[PDB]
Amino acid sequence: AAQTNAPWGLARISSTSPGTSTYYYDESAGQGSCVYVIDTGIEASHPEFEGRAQMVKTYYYSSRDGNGHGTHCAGTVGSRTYGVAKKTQLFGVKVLDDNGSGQYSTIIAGMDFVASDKNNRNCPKGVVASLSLGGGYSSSVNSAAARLQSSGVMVAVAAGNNNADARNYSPASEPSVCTVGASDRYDRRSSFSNYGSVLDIFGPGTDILSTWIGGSTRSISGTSMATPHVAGLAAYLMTLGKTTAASACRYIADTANKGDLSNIPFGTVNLLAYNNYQA
Repeated sequence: AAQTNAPWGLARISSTSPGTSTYYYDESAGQGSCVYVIDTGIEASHPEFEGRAQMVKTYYYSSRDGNGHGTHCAGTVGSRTYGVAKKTQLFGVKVLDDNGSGQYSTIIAGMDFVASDKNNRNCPKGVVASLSLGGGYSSSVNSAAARLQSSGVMVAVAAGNNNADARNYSPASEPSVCTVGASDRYDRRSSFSNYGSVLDIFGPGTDILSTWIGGSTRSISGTSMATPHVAGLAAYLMTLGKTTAASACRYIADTANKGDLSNIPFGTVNLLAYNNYQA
């Protein structure tokens, strides 16, 4: 399948070269997979989600996304126009308030929630969790991410936006999950992207168009935007049967575009997520 005039990041993930604008992907499109977006919520009524999104959990007075961040990330995972995996099922877990903040204890509870809640959902092709969040190093936060991964969920986490080594941030620094840095449309490391040995992969993160609250759209930047590209890619590849939740991060690294990014510090992987789809 070909989506013309796609957002640059979608075109990038199906291309061996920057500078194109059509996204190419297998029409299975993540059908039968599920992606949990653990964030500020999801505006599930947005036409871009086509009934495939729903809120399953909140720790606050509403499950609605009063911020936009979670809706944007969910759109990059699975919206019809802005998403990588256009037929996946999206489940929202609101661990962040409408200012985008959340206590680590709440975030940990949300991760353990997903590890159990997947047993209440139909995801025959597999389960992914996208975590566009983080703060300073916490062994308890890392352990929660490790448990979620161990339970059979492909966990993708943001590297962070400090232009610093991600070893000092959580859940970015957890070795067993997939830690995602950000790149721009010219294949440069995004100016804010964290780096370091704990990164597994880069995805598009600068000037990413996606869904927003109020039935709208906007372009924003962050490792928060790169992470759902990788989460959606994992769901898409799992639906194709090419990999599993336990092996998807490694498979994405195996099949990535290699050595194509600029300003990658010595010791950080130079790997850009790529779907290897041959139309």
